[PDB]
Amino acid sequence: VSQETIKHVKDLIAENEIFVASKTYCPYCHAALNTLFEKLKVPRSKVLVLQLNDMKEGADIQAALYEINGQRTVPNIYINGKHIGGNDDLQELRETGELEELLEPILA
Repeated sequence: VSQETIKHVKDLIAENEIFVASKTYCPYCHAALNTLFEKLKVPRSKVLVLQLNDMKEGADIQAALYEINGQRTVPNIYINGKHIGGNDDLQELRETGELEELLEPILA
């Protein structure tokens, strides 16, 4: 994947408090998004959700994410530029108290 596509994905991560790369048919994507929006009440305005299967650039974005953080699958979640990972990683951060701390400045 090109360095310019990698830069673009880094720009999206920098431009959005929460960034999620998703696909519309993916159950773990739905779990993660529902956790953010429904359970944790994160406003939609704080989050960029890319449904890669609905984007011509989706495969390139996924390839860029692999180059950036080594992760292969969606969902792929960032919060304030920190790579969180997938749904299991999000749920772990709930249990450690780290997610509440990461979200506090976003929600305040």
